[PDB]
Amino acid sequence: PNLFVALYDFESRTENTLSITKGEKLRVLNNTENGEWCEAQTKNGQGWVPSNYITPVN
Repeated sequence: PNLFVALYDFESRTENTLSITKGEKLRVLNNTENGEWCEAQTKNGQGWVPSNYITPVN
């Protein structure tokens, strides 16, 4: 899968993270070696989010 949707709201102010809202669509482009964080892209930009806060649309 390449297209995902946010499962839960996630908000962070740190650099490189991306804020996402439940139901918001996102494309995943990369992840950490530990798999706990995913690099997501939305209409708001690109940044890192918790990998267990998203789920495939497919």
